[PDB]
Amino acid sequence: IVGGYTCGANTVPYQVSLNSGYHFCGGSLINSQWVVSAAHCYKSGIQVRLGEDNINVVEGNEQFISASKSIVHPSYNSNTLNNDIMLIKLKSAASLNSRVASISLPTSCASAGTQCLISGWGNTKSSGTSYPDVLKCLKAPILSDSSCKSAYPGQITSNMFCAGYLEGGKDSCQGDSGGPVVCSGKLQGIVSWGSGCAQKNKPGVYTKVCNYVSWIKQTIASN
Ligand SMILES: N=C(N)c1ccc(/C=N/OCC(=O)O)cc1
Ligand SMILES: [Ca+2]
Repeated sequence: IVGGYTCGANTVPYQVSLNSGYHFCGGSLINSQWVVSAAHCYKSGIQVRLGEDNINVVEGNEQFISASKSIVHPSYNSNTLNNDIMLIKLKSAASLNSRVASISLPTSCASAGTQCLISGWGNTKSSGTSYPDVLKCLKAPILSDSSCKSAYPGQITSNMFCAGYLEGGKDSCQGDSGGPVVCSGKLQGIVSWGSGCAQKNKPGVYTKVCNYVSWIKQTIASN
């Protein structure tokens, strides 16, 4: 997260870290057994880490649970990042408490102009590289579809939306991938892609979760 703020320990209790020997992506806990992340975060041997603040120190509130299965969206296209969404099932149910909690799926899509909360342990520099220890947060508005398409001509599908600041300086970044964009208490987006981070006229592009609720519900009901 570039140009954000320190969230505060366990204030984003649905935020997870995906670990394959190291943190590589974020995700969102949607019930005691399932995590929503980006399909571009797919790999084998995922351990889900819940209740994290400092990802490099065991602070006492963590739950580390191995993934039993990963389900990439059937229409995910890794070239265009269309349908950039994946479900991860935990080997055992998480214990839900104040520090580990699920985030609601949306019933309707979010509105242009709505300020959303984006979070992760990704790069905090727009140029250069610095990774934080503690969870970072950013408040950013959903942009109009026309401004989103103008920013990325020929690349924005109906399964994507832009959020952030066209002046640059504030954005999600590498290492935030798969993490939550929460708007009005619902998981509305997943950190997906963008040209660089926090660049002028290049806002963040996010998977449009409201398009996937049917697929999510059907998949969780059968796996
Ligand atoms: N909001 C952005 N500008 C943005 C969002 C997501 C990415 C994803 N990079 O994937 C590789 C990785 O996370 O290691 C890049 C830039
Ligand atoms: Ca920790």
